Amino acid sequence: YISRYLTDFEPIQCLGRGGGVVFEAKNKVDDCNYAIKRIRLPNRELAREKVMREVKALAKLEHPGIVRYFNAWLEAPPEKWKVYLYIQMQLCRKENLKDWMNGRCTIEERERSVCLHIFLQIAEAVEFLHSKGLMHRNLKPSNIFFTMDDVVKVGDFGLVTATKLYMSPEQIHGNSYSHKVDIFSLGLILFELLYPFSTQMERVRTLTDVRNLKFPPLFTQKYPCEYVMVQDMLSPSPMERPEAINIIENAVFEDL
Ligand SMILES: Cc1nc(N)c2c(-c3ccc(NC(=O)[C@H](O)c4cccc(F)c4)cc3C)cn(C)c2n1
Repeated sequence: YISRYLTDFEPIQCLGRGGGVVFEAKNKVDDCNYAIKRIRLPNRELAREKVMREVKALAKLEHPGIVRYFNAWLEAPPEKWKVYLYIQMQLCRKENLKDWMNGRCTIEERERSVCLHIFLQIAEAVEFLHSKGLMHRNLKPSNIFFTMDDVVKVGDFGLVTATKLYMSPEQIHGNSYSHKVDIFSLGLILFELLYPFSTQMERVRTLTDVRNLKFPPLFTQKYPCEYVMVQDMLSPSPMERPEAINIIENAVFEDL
């Protein structure tokens, strides 16, 4: 009849394709642009109560590696011919980690100091979520962001409502059983951060190999201690993989 989203915000564009939709909308009152995730909630009533308990425990979250929350509200519009859950989140930089990485193809432009710094933020963000008994399960360059303050942000996660390149095996076939799946994703990210790429062909080919622990020799030589971690993080038996804390507490994560 009269939508909360339509009255309070004037849309700019769309950003994300749902697995729900994500718009860039200016709040008219405070005249700031935000990322607004629109979700179609489950018609099953008891599945809904679970989703709400999550937004309740999600709103609580506050961490520098986590995107800033603002407001969450519901809309039950008239069937044009269903209830939506809108979520207002801090709008991040148009250049995400994927965009950033595909702008820097030289092993120089991937300076060791900058890459370890970036990854640590991603690692710390997961430590936090893991400490709260939460798992991200959407870790990939396409869904890692920078603020207008150049601070790294682990992207959209949670509120599942029931590329697989960074997904762990058990995540691709199974129920994504353990939080370890995030550790695995971190592994491939750290690699791709350190090891540049020329083509999508190379990216896919090399990463598909690195998934099965086939590392370019140039890498293993140049970065030996990181290679130890990336192995540990990719360890094919999840239980073998380090906890988010163990990664942050490493010799490499110092001298900065
Ligand atoms: C430019 C930009 N900025 C963003 N913030 C985004 C996002 C985005 C990133 C993160 C989330 N949500 C979250 O991180 C969590 O779901 C969450 C929810 C409530 C409270 C929390 F503390 C955390 C939701 C979007 C749309 C997705 N896309 C494509 C974006 N694009």
